[PDB]
Amino acid sequence: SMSVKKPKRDDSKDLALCSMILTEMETHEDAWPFLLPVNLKLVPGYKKVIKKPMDFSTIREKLSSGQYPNLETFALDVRLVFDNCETFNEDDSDIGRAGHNMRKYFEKKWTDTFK
Repeated sequence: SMSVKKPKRDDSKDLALCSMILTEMETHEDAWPFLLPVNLKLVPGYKKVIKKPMDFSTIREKLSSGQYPNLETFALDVRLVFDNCETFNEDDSDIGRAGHNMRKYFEKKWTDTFK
């Protein structure tokens, strides 16, 4: 509350460290469905169904240009990638599977870097 603060968690390395995680997600072999925005002209259904498209290249631009206020907002957009994937793709499909793999991969790096 006013003039009453929890001790200050050091957040000065958070930018760099999100950048590293994002690089590791960009280079994973199952990243291919998530590297670029889904083409809304060429994928029927996507535009109407997926209210908030996200992908790695959009995250990278946001990151690089100070559009994440903190590490949680960055995690939210990475998890949105995978939520969108689960919304649109059957679990038993290459893309469906890729999204589950990448989410597991991300969640582990997140815990090991920050928790």
